[PDB]
Amino acid sequence: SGAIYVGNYRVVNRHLATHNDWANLVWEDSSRDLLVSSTTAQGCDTIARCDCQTGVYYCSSRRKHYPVSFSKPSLIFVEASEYYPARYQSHLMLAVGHSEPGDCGGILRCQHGVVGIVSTGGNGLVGFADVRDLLWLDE
Ligand SMILES: NC(=O)[C@H]1CCCN(C(=O)[C@@H](Sc2ccccc2)c2ccccc2)C1
Ligand SMILES: [Zn+2]
Repeated sequence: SGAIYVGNYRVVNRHLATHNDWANLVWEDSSRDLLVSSTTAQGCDTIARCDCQTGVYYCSSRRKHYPVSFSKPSLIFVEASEYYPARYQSHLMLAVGHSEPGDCGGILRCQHGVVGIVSTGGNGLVGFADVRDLLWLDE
């Protein structure tokens, strides 16, 4: 679990969005596993606007942060799960690192701010949904 809180927006994994997220929907994209909802309170986070390919992520299943080298956002095949059919997930960045069910929503940060959130895992890999291209989150 986990979310990004920026301005009057909450960014969560689309497959973990709540009834309240859907009632206050701003934007969602099944191919990216992202959903953004509106909030009444001002958020605690800053979004990176950069091309970093190194950063640190929080892994809830280890209660630890880990440094990672990750690929640029791209279209990657993801196996069918209870949440989605087998499909290509877009804007996804992969890295070598631990990730298991429950780690979705952990934040990946670089020196410039929030880069994205955990969205996929298994086999000693961790995949992050990028948010750096969503410039409207800043306004
Ligand atoms: N479509 C998606 O964005 C995800 C929805 C939930 C299921 N997805 C996963 O990747 C799963 S279990 C997995 C393990 C090995 C190979 C494939 C999947 C998982 C594991 C670790 C962290 C987060 C999620 C895909
Ligand atoms: Zn950066």
